[PDB]
Amino acid sequence: SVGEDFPSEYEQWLPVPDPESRRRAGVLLHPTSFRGPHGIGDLGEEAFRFIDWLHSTGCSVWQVLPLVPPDEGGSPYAGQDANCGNTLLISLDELVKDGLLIKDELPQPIDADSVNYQTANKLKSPLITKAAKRLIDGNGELKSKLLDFRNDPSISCWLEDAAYFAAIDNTLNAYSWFEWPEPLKNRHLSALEAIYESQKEFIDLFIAKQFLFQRQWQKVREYARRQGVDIMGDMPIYVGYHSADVWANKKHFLLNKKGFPLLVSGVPPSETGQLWGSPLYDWKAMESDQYSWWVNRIRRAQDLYDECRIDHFRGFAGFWAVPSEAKVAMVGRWKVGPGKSLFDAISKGVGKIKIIAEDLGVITKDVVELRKSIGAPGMAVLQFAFGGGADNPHLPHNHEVNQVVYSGTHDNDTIRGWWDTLDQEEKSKAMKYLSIAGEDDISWSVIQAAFSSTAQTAIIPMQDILGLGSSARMNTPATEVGNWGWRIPSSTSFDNLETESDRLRDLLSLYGRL
Amino acid sequence: SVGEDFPSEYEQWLPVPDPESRRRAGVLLHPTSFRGPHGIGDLGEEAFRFIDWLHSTGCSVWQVLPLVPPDEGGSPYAGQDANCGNTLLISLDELVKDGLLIKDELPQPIDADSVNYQTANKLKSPLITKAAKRLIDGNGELKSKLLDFRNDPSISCWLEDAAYFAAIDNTLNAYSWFEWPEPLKNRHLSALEAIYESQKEFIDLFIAKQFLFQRQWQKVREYARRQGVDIMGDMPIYVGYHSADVWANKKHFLLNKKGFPLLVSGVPPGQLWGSPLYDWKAMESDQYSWWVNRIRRAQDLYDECRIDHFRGFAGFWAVPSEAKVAMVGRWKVGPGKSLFDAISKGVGKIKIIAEDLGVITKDVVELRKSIGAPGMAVLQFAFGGGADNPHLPHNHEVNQVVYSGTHDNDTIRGWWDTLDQEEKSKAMKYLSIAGEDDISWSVIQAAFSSTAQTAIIPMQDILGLGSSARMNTPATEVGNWGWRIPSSTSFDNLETESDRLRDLLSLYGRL
Ligand SMILES: *[C@@H]1O[C@H](CO)[C@@H](O[C@H]2O[C@H](CO)[C@@H](O)[C@H](O)[C@H]2O)[C@H](O)[C@H]1O
Ligand SMILES: *[C@@H]1O[C@H](CO)[C@@H](O[C@H]2O[C@H](CO)[C@@H](O)[C@H](O)[C@H]2O)[C@H](O)[C@H]1O
Ligand SMILES: OC[C@H]1O[C@H](O)[C@H](O)[C@@H](O)[C@@H]1O
Repeated sequence: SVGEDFPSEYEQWLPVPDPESRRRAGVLLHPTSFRGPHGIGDLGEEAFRFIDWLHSTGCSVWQVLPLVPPDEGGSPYAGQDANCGNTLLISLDELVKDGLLIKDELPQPIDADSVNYQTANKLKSPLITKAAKRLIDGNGELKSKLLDFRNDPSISCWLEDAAYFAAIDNTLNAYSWFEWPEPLKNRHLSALEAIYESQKEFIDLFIAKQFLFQRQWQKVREYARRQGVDIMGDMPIYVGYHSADVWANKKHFLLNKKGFPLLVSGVPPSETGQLWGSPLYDWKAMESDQYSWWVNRIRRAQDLYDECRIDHFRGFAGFWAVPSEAKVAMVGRWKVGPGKSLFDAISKGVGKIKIIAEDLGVITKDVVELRKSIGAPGMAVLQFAFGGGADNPHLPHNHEVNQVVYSGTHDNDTIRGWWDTLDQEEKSKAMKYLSIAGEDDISWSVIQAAFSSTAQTAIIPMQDILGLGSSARMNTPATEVGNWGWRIPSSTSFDNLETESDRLRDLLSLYGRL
Repeated sequence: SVGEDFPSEYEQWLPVPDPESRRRAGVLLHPTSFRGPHGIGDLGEEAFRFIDWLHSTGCSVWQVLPLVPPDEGGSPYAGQDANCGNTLLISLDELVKDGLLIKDELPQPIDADSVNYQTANKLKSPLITKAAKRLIDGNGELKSKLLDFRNDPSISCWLEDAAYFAAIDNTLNAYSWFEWPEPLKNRHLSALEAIYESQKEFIDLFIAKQFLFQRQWQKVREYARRQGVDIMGDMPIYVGYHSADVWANKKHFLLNKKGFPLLVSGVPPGQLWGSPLYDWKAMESDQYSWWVNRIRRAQDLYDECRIDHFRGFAGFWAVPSEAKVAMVGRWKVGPGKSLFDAISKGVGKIKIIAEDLGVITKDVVELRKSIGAPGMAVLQFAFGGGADNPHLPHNHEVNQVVYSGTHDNDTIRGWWDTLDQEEKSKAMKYLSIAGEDDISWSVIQAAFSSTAQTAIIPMQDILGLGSSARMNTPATEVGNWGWRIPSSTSFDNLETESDRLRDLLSLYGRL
C-alpha cells in the first residue's frame, strides 16, 4: 500500500518479454520447387533437407502455397478440391520405405528444369496407383492406419464427397457437374449408391492416395516441429465451381434452381474491372448451420498447417458480386460479408486459430476493423513501397508489429527482376531508403530491410535468397501459361548454401529474430 | 444484414489517418542557449527567429528544459520554485516594445560564449527591476493585466506563497527555512502580515516580474503555435527543500515535527539526490491538490510535458535524511494511477511523456501504459548488450519519443569519440555511416527512420558539435547548463542544415 515498503526483491521485478510477441523469420518455398528426378518436387528427402537448412539459418517459419490438387496449368489457386492434397507431391522413395513399391519399379530419372505437370503425372501416377492398390490389398499395420484415417469423422466430412465427385468426373465426359445427368448432378441417394458399386475401385484408390499424401505430409510437419519450424499454409477465400465443395453443398452457395451461380466473384476498377468467376457463398444460409462449411475448412487447414494466410480476406467484410450472366466485372455491386460472427463460430468450433489476412490493394474501413477485431496480422510487401510518398504502408517506418513483411510474394517478380525493370524515380527513391552495396546483391538489401522491420514476422521467397532473376518468377497474374513451374536449379543443394545460411543468421541475430 | 447490398458510396469508404497519430520531429534547445548581447539567451528576437527556422525545417515540436529559476550552478532541475519562471530569460528589447524601458537604458553588450549566471544577473536584474517598478507605478492597460494575472485564482494558489517565501529569504540571513524563526518558519498569519508590510515593495516587484515572464513566454508560445510548433516542457518529479513548494505545504511532504525531512530521494546502485519526498497518502486526502495545481501550471506553459523520473509514481527509493550515502534506503509504493485519475478529473486531457530510462520494474511499464503516456528511446544507449536492447530502432514502439541523446548525454560526436570498440562496430552495422565528421547525421537519420511517432534532436547535434557543447554531465557540480549557440551561427546561416533535415523528414513521413 501507498507509502509502505516493497518486498526486498523489488529491484529484480523486471518486465519479461511476452513469448507470443517473439520476432521471427522464414522462407516461402512451395514443395513442387524441390530438386529431384521425377519431374516435380515432393515430400521426400528434399523436404527434410530443406527443413534442416532452414533451421540452420535461424528461420522458424516455412510458408507454402495451397497444397490442393492444382489445375492443369499448375495453379494451386484454381484447385479441383479445397481439402484434398496434391497427390503428385507424394514421394516414390518414401513409398519404397513403406514397402508399397520396390526400388526396381522406380522410373528412369528425367531432367525437368521446370515442373511440367503433364510429364510428372505420366511418370508418377501409375506408380502411386500401384502403391495405393498394394496398400488396400494388404492386411497389416499400414492398412489399419488407412481405416482409422478413413473412419475418422473429421476426414470423412470432406473425403467421401471428394472421392464420389472424382469418381463421377472420371466416369463422365462432361464439361462440369452442371452438365451431369440429374440424379448425379443433384446427388440422388440411390444414384450415389450405384456409383459406389460401379466405381468402387476408383473410390478406394482415391481415398488411399489421400491417406498416403496425409501420411507423408504429417511426417514432414512433425519433422519441422522437432526442428523449431512452424508451417504457414495458404487458402483462397473462394473455391471453384467444378468441385465437391460446391456440388455437395449447393445450399451453402448462391446457385439458381438449376445449380448455376446467380452471382460470381470479382473486383471493380484502373480497368473495366476484374472478373474471377468463382461461385459466391450464401452467407445467411451459412449463418443458419453456424457456418459449418467454413468451420470444417479451417479444421482441415489446422490439420495441415500451424498458420494460414487467407487470400482476399477483404471478402469477409464486403465482396464484389457480378451477375454470372455478365462477361465484364464493372457491372456488379458490393455486398455485406459475414464479419466477425464467422470467426466467433470458427473459434467456438475449432478453438484458437492463427490466420494471416491478405489485405493488399485498396481496402475499406470495415476490412481494417474486422482484421483488427480478431487480431489477425496483415501484410506489407517491400516491392510496393516506392511509389507515391512517405505514407506508403509498405515503407518500413509505416510497418506495424502485428504484421507479416515480405520482400515479395509468389505473384511478384524476384527482387532482382523487379529491380531490373524498375523505373527511375521509384529506383532513386529506393536507393535513399535501402542500404545497397552492389546491385547484384540487391536482394540482400531488401532482405535486410524486411528483417530490420518492426513487423513480427519476415518472410522471404527462396528465389531471393538465391539471388535469382526474372526467370525464377513463380507467377505473373492474368497470364494463363508459364506459371507455377520454378524449381531450385539441380546444381544448388542445401549442403551448398552455407554462405547464404550464415548471412541470414547474421541478419536475424542483428535484428532480434533468432 | 449479411448478404444484402451496401450503400453505393462503399467503394469510397477508405481508412483515414488518425490526426493524433501524426509522425513528427523536433529540436531540444533551452532558451538560455540563444545568442545575444546580455550574457544569456532570452525570450526575445532569437526565440522567434529560432521558431521560424524550426518551421522552415518541417519540425513541429520544440522541447525545452524546465523554465523554473535555476540554482546558482544554472541547473533547471534544482530550481528554487516549481512554478515560477526564470526571470533572467526576460528580454530587455521586448520590455522596450512594451514601453517599460527606453533603448538608451539598455546596457553595453558583453561577450558570453557560455552563460555565466552571475554576470547575466548583474547586467540584467537592475533593468528588469526598473521595468517592473514602472509597470506597478503605471495606471493603464498593462497594469490592468497585471491585476488580472495576480487575482486569477490559478496563479495566486502558487504565486503569493512564492513571493512571500522570496521576501522572507531576502530579509533573513539563513541557510534554509529550517533555520527561520518559528513564526516565519510555520507561517503564522500575523508574521506573514508583518512581512507584507515590511517587504511590500519586494513582493510587488517579484509578482510583477513573474507577470513579465508570463507575458513574454505566452507570446513565444503563441508565436510557436501560429507557426505550427508545439512546445514540450519538462518537470522533475521532485522539488527542492528550500522552496515555497515545501514550506507552504509541509503536510504534503515527509517532514518530522520540526519540518526536517524524514526521508529523501535517490536511487540505488547508490545515488543520493536529497530531495524531500511526498507524503502520498496525505496527498490522497485532499485529492492530490498540490500535484493537480502543478499540472495546471504545466498546461499554462506547455503543450506537452515530460516528467523526469516518472518511475517514482510507481515506486521510489527512500533514504533516511540522516544518511549521506544512498545504498542505505528502501523502495516504497507510489500513488500509481489514482494520481492521474485525480489530475484528469481536475485538469482534463493532459499530454505527458514518461522519462522511463535505466532499469525499471514491471509496475512502471504497467502504470505508463495504463494512462497511455509515451516513453522514451535514446539511440546513444542502443549498442550495449544484444538485439533485445529497447533503444534499437527495430524494438521501438509507435507511442514513443525517440532521441539521439538528451541534455544529460554527450553530443553524438563526443559520444562517438569515446565509444569503445565492441559498441562502435555494433553501431556501424546498424547505422548508415559516411565520414566521422557527420556521425551526428547518421544518428539523426536513424531516429527519423524509427516507427516512434516523435523524434527529437538536440540543437548541438544538428550543428555537428563536439563534447564541449555538452549541456550536462550528471553527478558533476560545475561547468553545466552553460552552452550557447556560437555567436557566429545565426538562423539565417543554417539553410543547408534546414534543407537536409527537411529532406530526411520528407523521406520518413514526418512532414
Ligand atoms: C490470390 O488469389 C488470386 C486469384 O483470385 C491468385 O491469382 C492467381 O491464380 C489464378 C488461378 O490460377 C490466376 O487466374 C491468376 O492469373 C493468378 O494470379 C493469386 O495468386 C493469389 O495470391
Ligand atoms: C532528471 O533528473 C535529474 C535530477 O532531477 C537531472 O539531473 C541533473 O540535475 C541534478 C540536480 O541539479 C544534478 O545533481 C545531476 O547531476 C544532473 O544530471 C537530470 O538532468 C534530469 O534529466
Ligand atoms: O540523468 C539522470 C537520470 O538518472 C536515471 O537514469 C533516472 O532513472 C532518470 O530519471 C534520470 O533522468
